Parts: sequence; C-alpha cells; structure tokens
Amino acid sequence: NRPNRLIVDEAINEDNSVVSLSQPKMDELQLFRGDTVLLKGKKRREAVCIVLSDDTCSDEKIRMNRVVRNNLRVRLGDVISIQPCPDVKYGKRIHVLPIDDTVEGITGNLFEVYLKPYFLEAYRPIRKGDIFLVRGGMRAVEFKVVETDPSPYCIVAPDTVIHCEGEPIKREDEEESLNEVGYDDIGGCRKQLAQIKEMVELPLRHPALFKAIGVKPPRGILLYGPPGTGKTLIARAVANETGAFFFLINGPEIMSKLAGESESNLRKAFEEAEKNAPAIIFIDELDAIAPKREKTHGEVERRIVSQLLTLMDGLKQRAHVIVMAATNRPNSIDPALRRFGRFDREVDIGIPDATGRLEILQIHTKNMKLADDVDLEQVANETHGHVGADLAALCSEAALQAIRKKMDLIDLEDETIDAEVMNSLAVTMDDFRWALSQSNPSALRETVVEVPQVTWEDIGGLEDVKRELQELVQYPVEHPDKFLKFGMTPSKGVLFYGPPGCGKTLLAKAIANECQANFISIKGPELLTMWFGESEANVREIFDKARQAAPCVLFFDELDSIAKARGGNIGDGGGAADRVINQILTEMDGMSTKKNVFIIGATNRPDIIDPAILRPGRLDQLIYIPLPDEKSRVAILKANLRKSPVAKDVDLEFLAKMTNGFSGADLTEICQRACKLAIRESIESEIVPEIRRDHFEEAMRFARRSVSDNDIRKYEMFAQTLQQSRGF
Amino acid sequence: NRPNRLIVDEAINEDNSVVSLSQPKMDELQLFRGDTVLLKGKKRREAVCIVLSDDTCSDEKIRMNRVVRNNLRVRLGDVISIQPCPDVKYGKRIHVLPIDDTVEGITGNLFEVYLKPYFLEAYRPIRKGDIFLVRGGMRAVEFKVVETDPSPYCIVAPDTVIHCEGEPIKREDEEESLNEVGYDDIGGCRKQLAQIKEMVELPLRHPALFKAIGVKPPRGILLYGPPGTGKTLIARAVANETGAFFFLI
Ligand SMILES: Nc1ncnc2c1ncn2[C@@H]1O[C@H](COP(=O)(O)OP(=O)(O)OP(O)(O)=S)[C@@H](O)[C@H]1O
Ligand SMILES: Nc1ncnc2c1ncn2[C@@H]1O[C@H](COP(=O)(O)OP(=O)(O)O)[C@@H](O)[C@H]1O
Ligand SMILES: Nc1ncnc2c1ncn2[C@@H]1O[C@H](COP(=O)(O)OP(=O)(O)O)[C@@H](O)[C@H]1O
Ligand SMILES: [Mg+2]
Repeated sequence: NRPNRLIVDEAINEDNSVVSLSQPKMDELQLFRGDTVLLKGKKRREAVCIVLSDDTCSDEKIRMNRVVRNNLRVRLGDVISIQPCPDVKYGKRIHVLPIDDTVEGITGNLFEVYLKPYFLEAYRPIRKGDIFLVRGGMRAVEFKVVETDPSPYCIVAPDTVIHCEGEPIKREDEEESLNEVGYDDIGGCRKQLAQIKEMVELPLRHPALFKAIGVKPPRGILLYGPPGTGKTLIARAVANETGAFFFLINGPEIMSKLAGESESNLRKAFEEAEKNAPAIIFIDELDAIAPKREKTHGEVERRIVSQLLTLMDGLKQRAHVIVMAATNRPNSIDPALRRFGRFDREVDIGIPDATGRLEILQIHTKNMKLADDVDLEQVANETHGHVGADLAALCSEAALQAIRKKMDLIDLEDETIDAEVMNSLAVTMDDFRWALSQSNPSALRETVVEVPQVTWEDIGGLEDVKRELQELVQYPVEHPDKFLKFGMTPSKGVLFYGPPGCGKTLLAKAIANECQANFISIKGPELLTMWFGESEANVREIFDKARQAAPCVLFFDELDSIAKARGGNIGDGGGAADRVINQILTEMDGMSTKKNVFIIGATNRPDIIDPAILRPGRLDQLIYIPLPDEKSRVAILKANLRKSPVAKDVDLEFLAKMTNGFSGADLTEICQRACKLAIRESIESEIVPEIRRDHFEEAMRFARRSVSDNDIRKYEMFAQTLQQSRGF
Repeated sequence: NRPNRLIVDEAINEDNSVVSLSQPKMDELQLFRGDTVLLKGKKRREAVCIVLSDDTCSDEKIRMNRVVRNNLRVRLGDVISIQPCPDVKYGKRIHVLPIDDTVEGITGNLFEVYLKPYFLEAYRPIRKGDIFLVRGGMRAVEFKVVETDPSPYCIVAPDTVIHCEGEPIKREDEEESLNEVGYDDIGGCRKQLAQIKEMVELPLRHPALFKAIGVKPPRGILLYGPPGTGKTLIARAVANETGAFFFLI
C-alpha cells in the first residue's frame, strides 16, 4: 500500500527535529540524510522535519519525538505519510514567543540562554504549526510561532534574525503539555513496557475490532515490584500515550472515607468511567483495600473487598474498560482477585540494573546543566540497590548541594530569578560524590536477577570444564533443532564440588554471562535464615522469580552450610537435612524440562550432602573442580592482576612454580598482599608507582596453604566415587 | 560584593556583647579587637557591639548571640553590614528599666544582684534599641532603655551612673522573648542540627526560589531516638530560629 504510508515509532536518539529511517526505505526514498521533509498528519495539522538513516529501525518504521508527534496529532502506531519532498529554501522572519505557564517563575533574557544556542550550526526547520521545547536551567521551556516567513516551511540559516517579545501565550484548549509523562520518561523498563504495550494496545486503539470479534481482550493487570520502582509512572504513561481516559483510585483515599462512603465512592469510579470509555482505571496500593490473609476485623472492611470482586467479575463486558492495579508483593492480596475475569495478568517490574540506572540517571539529569567532569556511567556502578525514586532524589539532592554553595555568595533574594545564573550554574562531580555519600542512598535491597559481569577470561585454568558447561547450557538453548533429531532430553542441574577457593562461584557466573541468561544467587545462610523460627514460605518464590526470568541460571551457593546445619563432622544420629532441603527438591521436581531454567549447586564438603539431591532428574551431572596446577596457576595470577600495574621485572612462571597446593583464592591472597605492601612504601614516601619484584618476594614469604595435604586425598577419593553415596 | 556585606552566624563564645571574626576579614577590616562597632540591620533597627578575632569562624562569617541578633531583626543566614566605624566616645545617663513579666515573682534590689556586676571592668556599649539579658539567681532578666545619653552610641565607663525605677514595661507587640528555645538551648546534637539545618533551611528562607525551580525540596522528616532525647526541643527550636509558623499536633 505504497511508500506514502508510514507508521509511527519512538526514537532512540534524543535530538529534537530528526526522523530516523533505514536503507530499504531509502532505496524506496532516494533522498538525502541532510534534506528537509514536509510530513502530512492528522486533523489538518502538519509539520516540517528532516531525516537520517540507521539500523535500529526495521525495514519499515519511523522514529519520532513527542514534540514532532504531538503537532501531527498522532500516537505510536498510526499511519503517517512522510511525503518525500525537496522544497528546500531559507525563510526570513521567524518570530517566536514563550508559552503560558511554561515560563512561570523564570524571567529575564531568553536569547543567550534559550532560543539562540539551540539553533546554532544546526539550522532547524520551522512551520507556523511547530511548538518546540528547549532544555536547560532546571526548566523545560515551550514555544510557538504566531507568524514567520510565509508557510509551509522556513529553514533557519546561521544568520536569520529571530525576534521575540516574550510574554505568555493563551493556553491551547486541547494541546497536551510536554511535561506529561510518556514512554520517554521511563527507563530501565524497556522489556516490560513492550509486554504491557502489546497487551493493552489494540483494545484501546481499536475498540471496534473486538466488538467485531469473539476474542476476549484481557482486561485487568497487576504490576509488582518494590516501592519507588515506577509502577504509577508506567501506568499514567501508557494512559497518556495511548490516548485513553485515565481515572485513578487510591487505596488509602477510599479507605479514608467514612464507612459506606467508600462503597459509593468505589462504585462510582467504574460507573462514571463506564460512561467515558475507552478507559483505564488505575488502583494504587491495592494492598490497602484488599488485604486477605487473616484479612481484617469486622465486616465493613471484609465488605469492600467483596464489592470490588463483584465489579471485576460482575463486569459484563460493560462497554470497554481495563483495570490496572499496583502492589508491592504479589502476596498479601486476596487470592480470589487473581482468578480469571479478575486480575489474571501479572507484570513484575523489578529493580533496575546499571544499564537501567544509567538510563534513569540521564532522564532526571536531562533538564539540568552539568560540568564536563561528570560521568554517570560510573555512578550507575556505585549505586547498588537503588530504585528509580532513590535515584531521582540523588539527582535533585546533588543539584541542591550545588545551588546552596553557589548562590549563597550571590545571596540575591527576590520574587523570581532569571536564567543567566542557572545557565552559568552547573553541578559537578564533587556533588554526586557527596550526595551519594549521604544516607539517602540507603535503599531497599533484596533478591536481584541480572546478567553477571564476569567473563571467561576473568577465570584462569579450567579450560575443559568450561567446555563441558557450554555443552550443557549453551547448546540446548542454541540448537533446539538437535535433541529432537537424536531424541533424549537435556539434563537440568549440575553439582560442582571440590576444594574451597578453587573457582566454583565464578565458573557459575561465567556461563550466565556467556549465554546472556539471568543469574539468581541463593546462598546457604540466606536461605536458612528466612526459615527464621520454624517458618519460611519464601522458597517457592525464588523458583517463581526464576521461572518468569527464563533463560535463567539458578545457583545454590555454599550449599554445604545447610547440610552442616543439620550436622557436620562427626554427625548427628541422622542424615543432613532440614525442612528447607525438602521443599527445594520438591520444587526442582516441579519444573519441566521444556523450561530452560537451569539449576546449579556447589559444595565444599561432598562427604556430608544429602543423597536425595543426586538422583537422576535433580542434580545429575557431577563435576569435580580440582586445585590448579602450575600451568593453570599462571593463568590465575595472569588474570586477577590484569587491572594491576605490575612492572616488567616479575616472572609469573616463577611464582607458579614455588606454589603447589595453593587454591586459586589463595593465589589472590598473595597477589593481594603484594599490592598492599607496595602502597605502604609509596605512602611512606610522602615524607615510583609500579608493583615491584621484591614486593612479590616478600608477599610470597607469608603465603599460606589454604587446603591441607591430608584432605587433598579426601577430595581425590570423592572425585572418584560420589555416585556411590546413595544407598549406603 | 564589597566588605560591607556580611552574613549571620551563631557564636561559639557565650559572652553577651561581642562579635567574632577572622584575620582575612581583619586584613579587610584593619580595626582593633577592643574597638566599638555600630552595625546596621533590618527594619530600621540597628545596634552597637564590639568585635574580637578568632579561627573558629571561616574566612568570612560573623558570630553573634540572640540578644544581638534579635534587635537587628535578623536570623542566621542573613546579609548583615558591620560598618567598621570608630565613633568611640563615652556616654552619660543610661537609664534602664526591667521588662514586663520577666521580673514576675522576683522583687527587691536589682543593683548589686543585676545590672552593676554585669558592667564592671567590661564597659558595654548601649543604644536606645538594645534589650539585654542578665543571668543569675535562677532567673533570666530582661531590660530595655527608653532614654540614655543621646544616640546612637553610649559606652559605659567604670563610673557611669545608671538609674532605674524598676517596674515592668509594656510588652512589645512583636519582639520575641529570649526564653524561647533556639539553637543555643540544645547541646550534644551539633552534628545532626547541621544536617537538619541544611535540609529544611532554604525552602523556608527562600520560598520563591523553589517556585522558580523544578527541584523538589524534601518535605517530611522523621526524628528517632529514645524518650527525653530532645526531639521536641530540636523541632520547635528550628521553627522559631528559622522564622516559620509552627503548628503542633
Ligand atoms: N580459576 C580462578 N580464576 C580466577 N580467580 C579465582 C579462581 N579460583 C579462585 N579464584 C579466586 O577466588 C575468589 C572467588 O572464589 P570462588 O570462585 O567463589 O571459589 P569457591 O571455592 O566456590 O568460593 P570460596 O569462598 O573460596 S569456598 C575470586 O575472588 C578469585 O580471585
Ligand atoms: N523506570 C523509571 N524511569 C524513570 N523514573 C523512574 C523510574 N522508576 C521510578 N522512577 C521515579 O520514581 C518516582 C516515583 O515513582 P512512583 O511512580 O511513585 O513508583 P511507585 O508508584 O511504584 O511507588 C518518579 O519520580 C520517577 O522519577
Ligand atoms: N540536646 C539537649 N540539649 C539541651 N536540653 C535537652 C537536650 N535533649 C533533651 N533536653 C532536655 O529534655 C527535656 C525534654 O525533652 P523533650 O523535648 O520532651 O524530648 P522528647 O520530645 O524527645 O521526649 C527538655 O527540658 C530539655 O531540657
Ligand atoms: Mg564462593
């Protein structure tokens, strides 16, 4: 249907007037990447913009910003027409003025702060119907053109004289503000937007088709995640972005109201928003109003949760609605709300990663001006547990640390301030380092699921067991073609066992990095404290959080501490078991081989373990991690100092010889002392940097075999037969 | 912006009429540490005080007491002007009288208990607009001067004959009492005041700037600690000291 029909999509780049396409559309287009284009759009309102080319788009799709996409009165997923035409020319007048409340409280000269610096060397097209936004000085400014050089197009040149009175504008009746949230105000969530985006999209954009079909569009959604994670943000974003009518319910709000006042208040919310459909209904803190465990005292609270049910279930299809609620943990809410015809969908919005945090940090760092020494790629690596709302108050508190010490000397106090200071005001790296050091980065910290940073090169030796792990994880994910042809079935779990400090934890994080699978780590002590006094109930959740993360490596680390809890050494009269070992391996038997979740245990004392976990179908492959030997003992040293400035004098072949029964962790203990003996001489020297050969000679003096000899023969005995361990 | 612009700060020393500065401001100043200075301040009300020098202040900052800082109608973090001038001279009359309820229940001779022992060998400047406080006898006494030797300055000498009827005064409509809590009535908390002090300060003193900016000033605070630790004290102190309107639940 011709290359006059294009679709809307949301840009990767942040720049104001551009559109990004691909070469197939270019081999359809045959026009430049420096050209101007005049686009046609809905409601007789159209606008002028330029194009470039790039791979991130598909064969056919169109990247835009909101500032473009709003004037065109279009939304993501609309048919647009680029109209590839070269009308190219300069314009003349281009008289602009600021917008109603967008300048409220800021005053003064706008030429050198705003406007001018935005146009320079990047002449930007303009039309009588372009509103645009300029970022700076802690503020988002909005503009409009009542007249310019006559239409359609005007293209600035590094001359053109712009003239502006200032003063507000009349607020446009229907024209949205750009300060309303949209898919660009959310970051780190990319994967769960597209999930929410598909699922809610077409029944909002295409109310008719469903009325034409017998398909039931899912209507109800539950968003998980700990507080401050952006649940309420993601909700309103979608409602704005999709065009829907967004009504909002607070839990406390309707539990604040008088008994019997809530019922009419909760009922009206649907009844009213029934009339305005298509409609979103968002319920903040569903936990407040529907808390069924031992639930509540007295009817009036037990009554309102049954009112909610008869609205969800007793929804007859009404006309058209979709309900969205939010809560901190999936639990604590009445189970009867998750049945079908009620909130059947679930979207778990976890904490962000560093790649997510940098995405967030840039969003709250946009509008403000920064010094050149800032990094923000390092910050994301120094903020560990942080949700989005922590990481926003880390930007706004760092920026108040800047404007206290800067303008206390200016000490100017009046009704409003103008932009020159703000423009010549910046935040430095010393502030971020300061606001990161307060207790504000105190933040919620719980089970994290991520792709690990460790690579294969980060571990030395072990080259064959590296080859065997990729057999057992890489391939069944890579080649589902095979394993049908030859039949059989992949084995699910693995068990590493060996001397302490020999590399088991690392080698589990390496394959996750290799297959880009998520990695969940559950350490024996942590697992056994949540059992607390005689109760846990959270184990089934780490298998859930593993299930919705697939492909996933699920790693049970230092699995020996649990068995020695029941008892170690001499031993009890009984075997080594707890009620938290049993509910693990009921749940292993639960997960299907069609799942690509993959389990790995590790133990430093194979002597003690429960045979139940070795049974075929639980942890079958047994892998014995030996101590390193000379040629590998170089690989270890060669590795962990890869970031250390070692001097040329050293012989790593020589270290590796004098050492024999050292663990890989104890080699790092030598390399550790050497480096800390270096810094003592340097610090002395303040009354030259480079690790020295003599240093390694002194460190090597105090080195310590971490594993005894007489216990090496014990690993060598279990290396042979640990299969025998079950049955007697 | 010239060495006529100084800022307010809270003194380390406890003595009544002094101001503490540093040498960089002195190499800006070039006047004595025994001199008298006449300071200018807000609301057309100003007062006379003397200076010394010390390290505890920064390069540029000014230590005061509340008894100075109130007459000037200023609060910590205001631009003040010291006006380094040597007008030095003695005065003559200096007639003082006690304040409305500040003497309630205490009576009798005030000469040998109050007043006199406070002036001795440490002649203290005085102006028609100085209210001062003397400590002793389980009580905090407050005074004022309706007239003295003509203005601006009067500087006592170890002679000058003060005369006082006694009797209350009319309670000044807006003039704060010195018995209200302030940062000097709290101790051992120095480190967590400065924390609370930064965090609440500018959005109270500068309501406008935030209305001019997109920054969100944190508004809500939780104070921990076991009972009797001074939580309620620290709260009202800040409210008084910062000027804010303090409601209590
Ligand atoms: N092959 C190896 N390559 C690099 N580092 C190693 C290796 N083996 C041990 N290490 C060091 O040991 C530390 C982590 O040891 P792990 O890989 O967890 O071995 P582990 O025996 O499972 O753990 P523990 O605590 O020593 S019982 C790392 O900081 C490494 O410096
Ligand atoms: N993914 C994200 N991207 C950008 N900002 C975020 C994100 N997650 C959280 N925030 C920040 O969190 C703050 C409030 O989050 P909120 O919507 O209240 O989450 P919740 O409702 O889950 O508590 C907002 O200021 C927003 O800036
Ligand atoms: N840091 C402090 N400095 C001076 N006085 C204190 C301090 N902490 C407590 N007090 C004394 O405690 C008394 C009452 O404390 P209060 O304000 O009731 O504390 P809270 O409200 O925490 O119980 C006051 O008389 C005050 O004299
Ligand atoms: Mg380990």
